[PDB]
Amino acid sequence: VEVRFTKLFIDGKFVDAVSGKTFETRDPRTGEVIASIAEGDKADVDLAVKAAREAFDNGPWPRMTGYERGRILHRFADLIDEHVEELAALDTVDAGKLFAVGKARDIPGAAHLLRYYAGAADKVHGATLKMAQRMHGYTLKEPVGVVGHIVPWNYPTTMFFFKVGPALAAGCAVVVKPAEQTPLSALFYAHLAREAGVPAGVLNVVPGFGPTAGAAVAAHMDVDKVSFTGSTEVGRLVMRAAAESNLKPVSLELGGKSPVIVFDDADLDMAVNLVNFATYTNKGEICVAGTRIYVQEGIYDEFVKKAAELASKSVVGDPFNPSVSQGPQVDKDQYEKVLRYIDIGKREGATLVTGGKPCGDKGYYIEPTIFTDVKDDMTIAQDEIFGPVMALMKFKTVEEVIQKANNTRYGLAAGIVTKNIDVANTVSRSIRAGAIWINCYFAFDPDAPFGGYKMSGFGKDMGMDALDKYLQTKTVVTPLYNTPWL
Amino acid sequence: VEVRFTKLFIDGKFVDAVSGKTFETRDPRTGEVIASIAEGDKADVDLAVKAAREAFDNGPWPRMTGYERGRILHRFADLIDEHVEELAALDTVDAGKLFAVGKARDIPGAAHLLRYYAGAADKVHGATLKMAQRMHGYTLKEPVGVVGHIVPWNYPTTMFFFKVGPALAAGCAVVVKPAEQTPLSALFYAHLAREAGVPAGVLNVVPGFGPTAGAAVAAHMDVDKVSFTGSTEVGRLVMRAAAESNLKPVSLELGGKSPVIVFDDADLDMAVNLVNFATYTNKGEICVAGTRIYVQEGIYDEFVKKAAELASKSVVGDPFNPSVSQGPQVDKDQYEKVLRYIDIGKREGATLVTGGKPCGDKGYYIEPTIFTDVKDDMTIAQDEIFGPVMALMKFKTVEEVIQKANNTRYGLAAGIVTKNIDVANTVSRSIRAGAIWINCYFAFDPDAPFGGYKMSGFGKDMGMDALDKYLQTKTVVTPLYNTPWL
Amino acid sequence: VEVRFTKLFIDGKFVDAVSGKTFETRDPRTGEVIASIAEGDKADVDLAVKAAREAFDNGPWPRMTGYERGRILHRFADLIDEHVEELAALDTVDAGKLFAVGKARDIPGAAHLLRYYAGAADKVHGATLKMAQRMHGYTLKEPVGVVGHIVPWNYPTTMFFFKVGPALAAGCAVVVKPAEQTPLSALFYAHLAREAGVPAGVLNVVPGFGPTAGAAVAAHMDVDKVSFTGSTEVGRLVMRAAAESNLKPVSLELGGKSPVIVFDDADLDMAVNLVNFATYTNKGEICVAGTRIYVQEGIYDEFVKKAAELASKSVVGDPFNPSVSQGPQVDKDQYEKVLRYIDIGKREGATLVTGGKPCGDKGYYIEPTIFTDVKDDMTIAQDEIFGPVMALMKFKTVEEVIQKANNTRYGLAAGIVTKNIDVANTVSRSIRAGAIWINCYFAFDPDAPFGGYKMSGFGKDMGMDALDKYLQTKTVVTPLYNTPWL
Amino acid sequence: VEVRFTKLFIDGKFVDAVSGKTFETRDPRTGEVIASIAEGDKADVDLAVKAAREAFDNGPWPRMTGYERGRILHRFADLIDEHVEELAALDTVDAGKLFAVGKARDIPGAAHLLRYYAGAADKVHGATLKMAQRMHGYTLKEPVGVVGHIVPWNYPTTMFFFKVGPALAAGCAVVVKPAEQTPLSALFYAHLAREAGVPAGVLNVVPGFGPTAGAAVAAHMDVDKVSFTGSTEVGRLVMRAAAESNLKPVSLELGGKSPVIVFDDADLDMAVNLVNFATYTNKGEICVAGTRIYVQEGIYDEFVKKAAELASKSVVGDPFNPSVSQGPQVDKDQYEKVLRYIDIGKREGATLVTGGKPCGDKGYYIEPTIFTDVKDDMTIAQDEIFGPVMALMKFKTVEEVIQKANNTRYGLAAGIVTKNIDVANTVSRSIRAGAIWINCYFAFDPDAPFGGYKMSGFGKDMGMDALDKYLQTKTVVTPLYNTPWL
Ligand SMILES: NC(=O)c1ccc[n+]([C@@H]2O[C@H](COP(=O)([O-])OP(=O)(O)OC[C@H]3O[C@@H](n4cnc5c(N)ncnc54)[C@H](O)[C@@H]3O)[C@@H](O)[C@H]2O)c1
Ligand SMILES: NC(=O)c1ccc[n+]([C@@H]2O[C@H](COP(=O)([O-])OP(=O)(O)OC[C@H]3O[C@@H](n4cnc5c(N)ncnc54)[C@H](O)[C@@H]3O)[C@@H](O)[C@H]2O)c1
Ligand SMILES: [Ca+2]
Ligand SMILES: [Ca+2]
Ligand code: NA
Ligand code: NA
Ligand code: NA
Ligand code: NA
Repeated sequence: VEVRFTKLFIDGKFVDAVSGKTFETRDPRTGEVIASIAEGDKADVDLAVKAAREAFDNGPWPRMTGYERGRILHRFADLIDEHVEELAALDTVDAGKLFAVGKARDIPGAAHLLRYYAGAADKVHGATLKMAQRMHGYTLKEPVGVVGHIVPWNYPTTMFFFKVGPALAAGCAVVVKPAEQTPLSALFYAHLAREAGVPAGVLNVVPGFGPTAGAAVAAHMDVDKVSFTGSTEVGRLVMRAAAESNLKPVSLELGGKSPVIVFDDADLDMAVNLVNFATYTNKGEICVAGTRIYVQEGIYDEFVKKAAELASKSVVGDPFNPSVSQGPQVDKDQYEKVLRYIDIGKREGATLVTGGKPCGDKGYYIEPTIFTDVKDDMTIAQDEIFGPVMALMKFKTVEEVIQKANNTRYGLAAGIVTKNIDVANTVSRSIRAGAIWINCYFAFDPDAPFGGYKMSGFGKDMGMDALDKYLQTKTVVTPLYNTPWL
Repeated sequence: VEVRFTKLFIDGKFVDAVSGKTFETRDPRTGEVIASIAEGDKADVDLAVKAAREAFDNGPWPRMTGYERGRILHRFADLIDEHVEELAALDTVDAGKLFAVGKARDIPGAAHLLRYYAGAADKVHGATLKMAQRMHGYTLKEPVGVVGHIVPWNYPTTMFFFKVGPALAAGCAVVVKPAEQTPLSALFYAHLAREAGVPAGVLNVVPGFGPTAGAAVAAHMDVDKVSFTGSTEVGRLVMRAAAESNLKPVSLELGGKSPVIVFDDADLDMAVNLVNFATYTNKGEICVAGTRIYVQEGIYDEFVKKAAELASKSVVGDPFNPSVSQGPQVDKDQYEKVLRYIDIGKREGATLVTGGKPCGDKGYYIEPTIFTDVKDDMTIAQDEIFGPVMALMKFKTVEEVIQKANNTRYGLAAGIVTKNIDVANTVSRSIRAGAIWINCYFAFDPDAPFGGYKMSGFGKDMGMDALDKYLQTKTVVTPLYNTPWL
Repeated sequence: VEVRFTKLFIDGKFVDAVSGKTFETRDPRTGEVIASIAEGDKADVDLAVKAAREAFDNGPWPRMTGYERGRILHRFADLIDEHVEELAALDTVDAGKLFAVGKARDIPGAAHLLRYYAGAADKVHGATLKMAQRMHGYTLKEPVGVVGHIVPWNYPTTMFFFKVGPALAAGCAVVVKPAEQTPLSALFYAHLAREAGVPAGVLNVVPGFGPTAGAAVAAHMDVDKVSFTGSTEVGRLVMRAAAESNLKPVSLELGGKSPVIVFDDADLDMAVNLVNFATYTNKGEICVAGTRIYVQEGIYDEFVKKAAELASKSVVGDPFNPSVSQGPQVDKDQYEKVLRYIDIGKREGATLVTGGKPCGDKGYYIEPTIFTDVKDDMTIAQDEIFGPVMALMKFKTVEEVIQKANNTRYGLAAGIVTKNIDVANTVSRSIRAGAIWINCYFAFDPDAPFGGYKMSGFGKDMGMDALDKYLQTKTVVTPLYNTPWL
Repeated sequence: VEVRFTKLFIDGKFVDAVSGKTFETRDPRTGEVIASIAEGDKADVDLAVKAAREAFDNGPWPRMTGYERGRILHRFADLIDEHVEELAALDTVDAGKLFAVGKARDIPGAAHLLRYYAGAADKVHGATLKMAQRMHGYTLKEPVGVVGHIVPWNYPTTMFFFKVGPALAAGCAVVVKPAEQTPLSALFYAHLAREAGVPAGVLNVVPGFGPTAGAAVAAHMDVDKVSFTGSTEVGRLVMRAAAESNLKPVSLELGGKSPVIVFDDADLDMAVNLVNFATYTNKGEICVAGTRIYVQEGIYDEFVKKAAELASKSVVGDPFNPSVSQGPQVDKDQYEKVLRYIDIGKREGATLVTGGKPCGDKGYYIEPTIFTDVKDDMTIAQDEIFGPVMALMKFKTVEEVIQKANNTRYGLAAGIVTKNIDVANTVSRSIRAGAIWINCYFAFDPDAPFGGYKMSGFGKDMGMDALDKYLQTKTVVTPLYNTPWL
């Protein structure tokens, strides 16, 4: 895989870091260096924010009609689609993601999401109000201004567009800080945005480390809003940094411990295939991965046997190979962390059914893992592993499983497998999670808002809701004289 | 039962008709005269429209804030609740409706629907637009003006408020023409509206005949909008009258031939009790009555036996008696029409399972009727009977029953009885009817819009949609100069 | 100008009329025959409705996701943009419209409007309701089905897309009946729709006469909705035809008698230039043309003199010539009708200031006309002329001008020229017209709903409102069990 | 004035603090002790949160229909209205607020705002989505859960209801921590809520100090959301406390430095009376007080003379006296802080036009103060004083004044005084503040959202927006089978 975009993207230009420093990105297949990327720090973020400030305050982008920003975003989406193979290859080498899924789903899904916001750009509405005095009131929806985005490594393309798509459609100027593990595709997008007609300073990309570049975005006095996706720990630092700088609003997606509930009436093969998909997609490196599987007692035993057969059949290997179902973990730290959690599961008394060990000659490959006899307060039942590890459990009643599903500090997503309308309605309304997937999984859609409850964070990505977070509501009021109606 | 309100209500006053004429209202229990009511004609409608015109053009009502119209409507709703016994008694003697249901459901349901619109009155919003030019655009929601309402006899109170509630909340002045069979409660409401603080000319009630008073409302040159509920035939006359007068928009609720579909997986006792409820409530005198019952072959035989037991045991008699489940038909014409359809049913080859004959010494009482071996092309399977008559049929497949459900001129409502989520979703999306009731029936709610497809008419009653039909949308646009965002 | 599309477009094919008959389209520049077009009658409309019925009931179009219908409409909009010169030329020869305006505004404005609906296609929302019982209620937005569009000759492209854009985005199948005077561009669009991927039977175009083909669409038993733009007289026949056939809902845009109000604080040159634009654009052949000009007494005299100078400077001639400001009237009937109205103005005592006579050797050219000393009840002050004729009047007070502006049976649009915020708010809220243009004119926008009050008709074209008229609202309700919240 | 409610209100009961401790509330008119109030600390907040948790998790309140919560809130609003004199008297003695304004505006305005949310309770809607797959998606609006409210002393009643009204309407259980300076009316409301039928644990009121009780609410592990109104400094502490506890979302109203811009074309007497009203209402103790007055050069000199006349004649004294226009500052700290800013104003070179000194024998009375020759970089032009102090300045151009208006850390509200439509539109769109009041001031309305930009905070109080912050959006998705439309 070739890398042509390695510098920072500030003010419509690819530039080196002020320090002249570079950091390395590694391929999880081998641990070998892919490329050396310019290492942005506080000085580079300051330059990107100044570029974003100039583009918003005096530049053409927010002054454009919504229709003309949409036309530019539609051209940007078309360019993504023409570089689909190169973009998927970049994400496969940077993050260990399956190339076939990158081409078929991930990269076109990003272009599709950017089309959704491009189509929303000329349809943004405020309200005309109903005053309880002889006055005319209305609200204006205005771009927030300079927005700072801090993004993780698991879905580099997807996360980039969840943030960039709605913010740019709203008329904002952005500074994106991609994960140190995955800076590649974000620099390619900065190049495509420029080609599409996105003006200089509207999209700034500052690759670099978290406590340096990432913290500089969160603490910036001239950034109006920050949207952050990543760990619960860093989410606390981002929220604190906003409080101690300029009181900028913040939106956070902090991961979860997603339960999947399988009832007695489920089709066994469908439910096994669905749970396998929920747990092992992207080597378990997803904020919404099925992690706690609750299977009703009537089908429990047959489910365990089928889940074990299917997991052990999974082809683990080179993500570029189309016969491969599971690639390596992102890097060494993640790989080692998943191994520690697997050891924890064994140490606390859970039963290892399949996997639970690394595989292959080289690379960060871990066997799809199933633990049974998992108790609700166990570490593997409470902590986000972010790896190919399932906690398989049994339940008797609906009331009992609702309590189990909600026995977590998280609340991002949940899966329900049942044919009964009443069970589906009772369970979906009772689980404290932002997204409920009934007889499907990872049912993300550009039109559907996505965001957590509890420690999964707050604010939405996707849907019209995401567009609304990059718009301020301004109330304007004037008295009325001789009105024939009120 | 005593009648104290017998005159027309025009310009905040109870007045006699210009002609001095009166018509009689009869008790369906005996055919006896209840009271003599002032008979409004074209001259009285002209006086009511002039009163409504003055109240809208120069009066305080549309000039009030939404909050202050809401406070008056809240007072109006409270007054309804304090006169529940008297109001229910009036609708029983006038329409042959059950007194216990009047007190428990019908009359408080009207006060409740009035509170829903009172609460919407101060929350009406238009939009601020997203112009594709350097312009500021917005929409204003203004009261339509003078509204004419033509209502039927089946739910006198309910129909009155479906129309009056949203129109008064919006700031309109109304002219109500109640059915000749049921003018009583509408005059009591005109008295309560005045007591609540509804200004003179805002709510006018002109009891009288259809081709005289009703036609005068539909054809009026100074009525801005008309809402009609009743027969398909008259609906054609109302729509035509609007076209040949001032091109006022209309909304029409024209009744239906509602199917109820019972699948193999339903709880038989629940399904039987639900269908019995759907077919026989208010002696079948409902636009949404369950008329065509489709029962899947696996449970068909047991369903027929159980449906016949419930229909045959049903207590037919005095609607004032709390042990009575079914009162008399509204009047002689309706009673005779139901009897003609029962006779056509027999002559066309259907099987009479139960009823199919009048009962009692006096009054317009008809036995709950079940016909089996009903073919889709039969008159009783195609025409609205508006009586206690069920057409009970069998089906094998989902695809077959979707076609059967849609094999009608109408599209008002449909019932589905199944526990399976997928069947419920497939069937509900496939039936061309405005309201789909899954595992329930008559699930009307102030927040839920109600209106037909096909020959059942167009426009909505109930929900925020009903409020929207009494508001005009006015687009206002001005250029913008030196805007820092667009 | 070359004509390559002359046949009917039924079921994705260009076909001759069942009768084999053809009618001629003439060029208003000469009165010479442009082309012979297949003459559709009741038999051809029946074939188009059957094609539309098959495409909706069993075809892929409504089964597509909103996103995929949008992608097809975006391709359709791109194709319009690449045939901009040919399309403008067709509209110039068929309707006598300025070629420079066709290329710069009319044709790209249509492609732009189709992009607006393409972008709305994947964002259509219903509601989840707030039930006052232990129930879950929601609304579904479903395509209405087979839609019939009857369109006038004044803006052939614009009118076509106002109707087709939202109906196709919603998932409907259409039968368009273009005006006999302007069938050309509509057949070119049918060809472009097919090229874009619009499936067979989704867009049917039946050129032909009004009482034959047009009446056949309005009276069709299998058309679910009709949208009509044209004369008040025909609007009555369309509404009546719906009432006497299947009770299909109807939306009507019936023309107007638009007032423009100029206050004492207006910039004289700006207001004169604005009024000149409002009155004479498209030779006065617009439903929203400035027809009644009210100028405040303080500036009245200077306004008349300036309006006369400017009108007499107007270059009347060949619409293909870029130096020409005003083309010929559509045809002989329109030309003669405008001349009769000019004679009426003189006959009833109005003062002819400029024009009021035909000009040139050949073609249907009429001089821009100004009448002063126009009284409010005069025929030229009350009737839609649809020609280059201004009724210039004086007023003293705001209260007086509000009454004058509303002294009409129409209510489509109005213009206000003032710098004062309070006058603008009082006047805009008091004029009973669907569109208020403050210090601008013809401020149409894809995001702004457009539709009349009073005899201008009802229903909206443009904005999200237009999309809503091709969608039915279906209420679906189910009970809830053990819900932790309601 | 008598005080009957002095204890904490936890779990539907008036209880003493766990410690048995009490704190004193003083009358700003004398510095005299009014009453001794139970002093809530971390232990009492823990008991209130447990009561709120029980009421939400297992209690009837969120299980009620929206309509039934609305009926209780309507009863609650009626009770407020019957105790208006007593309620106003309590806020006068506690906050030094005018008694006449309490009775006429403040207390009935709270009952009115409570009616607005009661009316919204049965109308809360989510959406049915437009999926880009063969799936059915929808959103549910569910109560957030347990909500903590931290309120200031300036508008005790108003602030209480801005928070409590929408949160209770949404189905939440609340813990309110009123300001130590103003705990009185909040305990009276807790008593009225109970009387109205608000269930035990739904509304808890914990009077007490900020770093103790207030910090305990902000840092609570079982509080789902927090709303804070007060100083910027504490706002940082609240946001940080959320980040370091459970990552609960916050909303913050942090005050401002509101500019009022008077253009050359304003009616001088109207503009002067409006600015006087904006600056001195509630002795300048308002987050939206007019603080920086910018007057255009053409009228500057006459404005200063007229503003000084009105400020100097203003009746300062007993807030119980109806002839009094300005009461004392809340307490000693506020009084001393205003005096320090007056001294900084003089020391930094500003010109004292009037006031600038304390008045009277006893009480915290400060003379209405005007400073001229105020430069944009001065402390009195940059810091929120929260006192009767005006910074009166001159400007030449629109562009200049837009920059001056935005030369602040804050962005809460701004006033514009002009008759010109274009200046009003340009200026209103250009000022970075949440509320723009044109030719009026303090134009708050239950239907109008209110919230700041920049360092004034984020989130809205009032309008439907306030209701939305107490509702979670849950996305629910299921596949579809054999759908005839998508
Ligand atoms: N859809 C409904 O809710 C509903 C209700 C009652 C009756 N109906 C249908 O109608 C049958 C009974 O007929 P009906 O005479 O009672 O109904 P109808 O349609 O004649 O009467 C409904 C209302 O319209 C008025 N009306 C009658 N003729 C009119 C005219 N020419 N112009 C204007 N208004 C006119 C009536 O006075 C009454 O107020 C029933 O068997 C049933 O099929 C439907
Ligand atoms: N924005 C507003 O509406 C508003 C209102 C009142 C005061 N203020 C500002 O604050 C100044 C006065 O300061 P103040 O002490 O009265 O305001 P404050 O910010 O200290 O108090 C507001 C509320 O927060 C509570 N609080 C205080 N310290 C807390 C802490 N550590 N954690 C949690 N809650 C805590 C208080 O008890 C009170 O209920 C004024 O001069 C003005 O600038 C702003
Ligand atoms: Ca009749
Ligand atoms: Ca403090
Ligand atoms: Na990497
Ligand atoms: Na009767
Ligand atoms: Na022609
Ligand atoms: Na006090």
